This record gives sequence, structure tokens and C-alpha cells, in this order.
Amino acid sequence: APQQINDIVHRTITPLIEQQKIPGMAVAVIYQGKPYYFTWGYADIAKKQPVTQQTLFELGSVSKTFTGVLGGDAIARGEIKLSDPTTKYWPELTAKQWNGITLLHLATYTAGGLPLQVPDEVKSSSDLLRFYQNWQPAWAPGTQRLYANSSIGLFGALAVKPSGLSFEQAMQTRVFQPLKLNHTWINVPPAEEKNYAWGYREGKAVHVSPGALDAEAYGVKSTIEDMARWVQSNLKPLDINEKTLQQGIQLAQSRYWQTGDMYQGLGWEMLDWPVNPDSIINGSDNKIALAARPVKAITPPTPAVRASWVHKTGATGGFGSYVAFIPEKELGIVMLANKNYPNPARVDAAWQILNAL
Amino acid sequence: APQQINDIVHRTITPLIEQQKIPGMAVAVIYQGKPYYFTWGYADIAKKQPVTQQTLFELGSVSKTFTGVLGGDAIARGEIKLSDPTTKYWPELTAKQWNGITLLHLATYTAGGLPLQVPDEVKSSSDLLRFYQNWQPAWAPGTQRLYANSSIGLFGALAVKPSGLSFEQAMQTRVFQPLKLNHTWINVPPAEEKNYAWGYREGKAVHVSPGALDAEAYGVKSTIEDMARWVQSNLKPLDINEKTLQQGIQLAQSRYWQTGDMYQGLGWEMLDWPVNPDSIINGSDNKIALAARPVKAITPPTPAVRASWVHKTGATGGFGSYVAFIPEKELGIVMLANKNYPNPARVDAAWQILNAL
Repeated sequence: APQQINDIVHRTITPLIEQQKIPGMAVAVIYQGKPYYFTWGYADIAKKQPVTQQTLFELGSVSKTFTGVLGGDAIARGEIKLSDPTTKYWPELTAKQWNGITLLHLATYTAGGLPLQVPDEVKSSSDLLRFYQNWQPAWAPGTQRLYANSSIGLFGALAVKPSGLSFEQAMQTRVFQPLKLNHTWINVPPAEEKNYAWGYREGKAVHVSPGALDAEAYGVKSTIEDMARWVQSNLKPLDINEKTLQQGIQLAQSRYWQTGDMYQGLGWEMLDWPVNPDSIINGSDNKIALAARPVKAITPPTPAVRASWVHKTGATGGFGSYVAFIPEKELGIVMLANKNYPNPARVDAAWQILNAL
Repeated sequence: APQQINDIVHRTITPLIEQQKIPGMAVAVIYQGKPYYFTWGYADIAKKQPVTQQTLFELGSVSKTFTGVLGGDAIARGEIKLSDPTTKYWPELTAKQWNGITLLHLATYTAGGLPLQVPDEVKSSSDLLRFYQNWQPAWAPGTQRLYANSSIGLFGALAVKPSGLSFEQAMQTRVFQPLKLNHTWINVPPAEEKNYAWGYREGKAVHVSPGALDAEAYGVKSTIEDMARWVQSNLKPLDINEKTLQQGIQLAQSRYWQTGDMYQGLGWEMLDWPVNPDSIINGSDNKIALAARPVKAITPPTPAVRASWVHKTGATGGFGSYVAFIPEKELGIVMLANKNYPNPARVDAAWQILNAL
């Protein structure tokens, strides 16, 4: 680890952890293409287990970059089209509303108001179908962005339908595997239970709860080393072999919509680089991030731009994560914690390290 | 040349030739990746110069494919965006109508009615400026497809604006060169003069006349060997060294609009495969080909599909050409003639062969 890196790291993360009261944290820095790992604290507080590079953390919403790529793959494979209507994959989706609602809308929260979370009462696929059928939109599709699980989640489920595979089976075989994402799970196997960190909420050890469209919207668990690869991959997709995956990645970072200085990709989110840290930091605020905003459509879209600050935050009840990278500079970082803490906090920490280069 | 290539070729072309009365022709077939050339008659009748595979032909509208790839390149280069307004690149293009006219519109003949041809009285950049200032649309941008030189021609001129290069310089350096098209010209160098075929029209030997936007709309001259390479490339853009050329290519075969069973790409046209010969044969007729047609917007577009029938016809006063390939089959063909003869004749001929495999 080059000093300068170690430096900004200690400088930056130590206070974050102390301030936020974070139990365990793992950090990776991709500098000029190479990763540098940092670890601190506890995965299991009472069992005194440390956070190692093999520690699995709940990525929460970071899962969405996965789902977005997996769908970019499906596109690249010719199996689906963003331009297709939802009903084409869910025939029984008879409601009119569904009319002009495309895969694209689902994928980018522009469907006109689908809910952030899927009701906890919705258990069966059946429940699920009532749910979607009975939903009426507030806006015209493609007019306003409203971050929602029930949206990109549905997109996930459907995007794998042609493949004949289960969401998780496609993910595995289509992304993890090819990428050597050996310790990435939707479901964590017994073999890895020992490495599965505990989330902490109000001082209680906790694990993501089960719910509809979870795998798709927030079910991925990973290690920093994996997240590191995840980063390199996304940083330089041209280097991956699977042609479809390689294309998928690029599709996920293409710009489909604009809202302010942000661009909505598939799963991912981008801003031009050089960025204005404010925008990023403050924008991370759920008060902004979770809000309903009017979108500008990019017709036709702008393919993945090298000069962007690409990134994503995610949270579960006991975990908080963040990802970001500058494709043009071959630089990025990944931060995973067993505590859900203020986003803005995560992004600023991110901004210091990276800004220090 | 495997027999059943030579066969179907002789079987099909030889007659075509007799039938249309074509003075010289050159054909190439791409089979399983490899190319196979066929030659016939003369290039220079009077002089009795045989068509060779070093013989240059005016591709007319086939140029447009080059224009399209050059165009997708520039976008891969972050140099331009299809979603941007024309005025952005030609600021003096102030008239209202130009309003919501994007580069996309321009590249795809979807601007609302620009004329097929640029009046020949239009000589200066000035003349050119009046022309477009005074042009009044027949429809709203993005509603109708109307094949046009003045459309894609301007797309080509502007797309190179930011690179600072002349249209030709950019093409040479950006496209011809990296592909090794050593005998492809917009303007023919003296040393190539002796290999440059004459066109024949009404028993007259003729070469394309100069015109505004000619380079961009129909200015290239090429050989079959080169055209071959052109074909291969297009068949497997993923093999191109140049990242931006490589993307440009796949950008040029993305589906932006649909009209009938056809999809408008950049320069290129495509249909799914298996294709219906009728539709392709009959569509090739100018009565249809040059007719406005309502387009359906592909939102967002469909990235290049491998199972497609991709092609383009082209002509100048004394030459007729055609190209078609099936990326999924590693199959394609090129027909170059020193005479402009019925397109449907070209498409059928082409179909026969490709259909034979």
C-alpha cells in the first residue's frame, strides 16, 4: 500500500468510524487499477470476530448495480429490450395503467410513481400481481423519478424471464461467476456463515429481513475483495471476456435521464467529472435522493462516459455501503460497514480519499 | 473459393449481368468469416480495362455507412451526442424550425422532411446556410422517415466539427486507416486514377459530379477487397482494435426507429433475421425506399442485434452498389457495378446467394 494512500485513509476513516460509532468497516482503494484494502473493527462484536477481507457485508441498495448490469447483459444477449412494455414479460399484468410502462421505466424509477418499498403484506406472486395491477400512477411514465425498490425490483424479476433462469441463478452464472465473484451471494451459504458479518441497529445484531423482490432490489452480500473486482470491472469493462457482460456494464453506465446534475444509469448513477463535491454530498441526502423529481429524457441516451463520477449507496437495517469510481482516472473506492450511517458522511469520506487521489 | 460459392455466384450474377447490361462488376462473398472475390467485364470499355480487385468504384449512398460509423465514432469519443440540437454545432442555424431538431434526427432522416437532394445551385457554406434556414418542415421532428442526402449529409458535416478535422481527414484517419482500407477514397489520388472505374449511363462514361455535402452523402470510392474488409469489420466489430471505432460500429447498427419490418440505424438499415425476401426485395424499390414513412420510436434504442439482416444500396449516375450481411451467420456480400441498375435486382441477387450459404 503506497503511503499516501494509507495516509488519507487513516486520516479519513478513523474519525468517521469513531463519530458514527461503526462496529466494523472495510475499505478498498483502486488506484491506477489496483486495489488496496483496509479493515477495522468487528464483524461480530460479542464473538470478537474482526472484520477481514473475507467478511461479507449486506450491500443493501448497492445490489442495484448488480441488477442493472445483469439486465444490461440480458439486453446484450438480445433476450429483452428496454423499449419493451412491461406486459410483454408479465402478460397477466392486465391493468391499463401498465400501458406505456416500459422495462426502461421500471429500471430507472421513471414509471410514474411506483413505491420505494413493496408492501410487507405482499407475500405471494399473487399478492404481487394484485399489487402491481392495483397500483395507479401519479405521473405520466417517463416524466418524474421516484427511487423505488418495487420498480427496479420488478425490472429485475422480469429481465431474467426469457433466460429461463431464476433471478439468483442468472446472477451467479451470468455475473458473479464470470467475474470470479466467488464470495458474492444473494443467499449466503452455510460455508460462509462464519464470515457473514452482523449488522447493528440500535445495538442489536441484525440481518436483512426477507421480503418481496428482495434479491432483486437489495439481496446481495459481498466482501471487499469482491467489491474491489466489481469496481475494476466497471472501471474497465473492455477487459472482460464475456461479450454480453462487457456490454451489459457499459449499458448500465449509459445515461438515460437527467435530473439536476445527476444522470440515471441502470442501477448506477453518474455526474460529470470533475465533480462538485457539494452536489454529491448533499445530493446523498435521503431527503433528496428519495424525493420525486422531474426528469429530462436523453434521446437517444449517452453511452457510458469515461469522465464521470459513478457511484451508489446502499443500506439495510444494520449496514451501510457506498461505491464510487472515476473511470477516467482508474480510481475508485468501496466502503462497507455493519452499520447504517448517514450517506452524506459516506460520500464525503469518499470524496476526500479520492480527491487526494 | 469453395465450389458452392463459386456456383451460386456464377449461377446468380452472370445472368444479372447479362440482364442489366452491366459493363464491369465485382463481387465479394464473406463466408464463415473469409472473403471470396468475383470479377467480370470491364471498368474502362474503350480502353478494354478489366475490372480487378483493385478496381475503384463509386459507392454512392453506400458511403452513408461510412458516414454512420464515423458518426458513431465521434460519439464514442465523447465528442458529440445524438440527443443534442443541430444549432449547437451550427450556431448560425438560427431559424425556429431548427428547434427541436437533434443530430439524431439528421442522421436518421427523421427531421420532418429535409429534401433527398441538396439543390445544385447551392455552392457556398453560405448558400448552404440559406438553404437550411429557409427550409420548412412537412412534419414534426421524430414523426416520419424521409430518406435524404441533405439530412444525413449535414449530420456528417457537423459530427466532425468538434474534432476540428475536415470530413475527409476524419474519415481517412478514423475509419479507412485503422481498418486498413488502403484503396478507399473520397477524393481520388492521381496514383489511383488508373484503377478508378468509369461509370456508364446511356452509354456514356461518367464519374460522380461534385456537390454540396457530397463527401458526406455519397462521396466514397472503393474496391471490393476494401469493401470486404468493411464487411468483416461490420460483421465483427468486437475484433476492432480501436475502441471508439469498435463502439461507433455497434452504434451504427443500433435500432433507433422502426418503420414496417425495418429499423433505421446510423447509415446502416436492418431487419431481423430470418428476413422475408419479399419485403427486402420490394422495399428496395425507390418507390418505397424514397417515400416518407411514419417511424416508431425505439425508446431507448436497441443495440445492435446479431440476428439481423443488415444492409444498404447505393448509386451514383454511372454506378450501382449493394451490401448486406448477417452478423449472426458470419455471412455477407458486396456487389459493385459500373452501372446503376434496379435495386430490387441487386437485393434479389444478393438474397439468392446469401440464402444459399
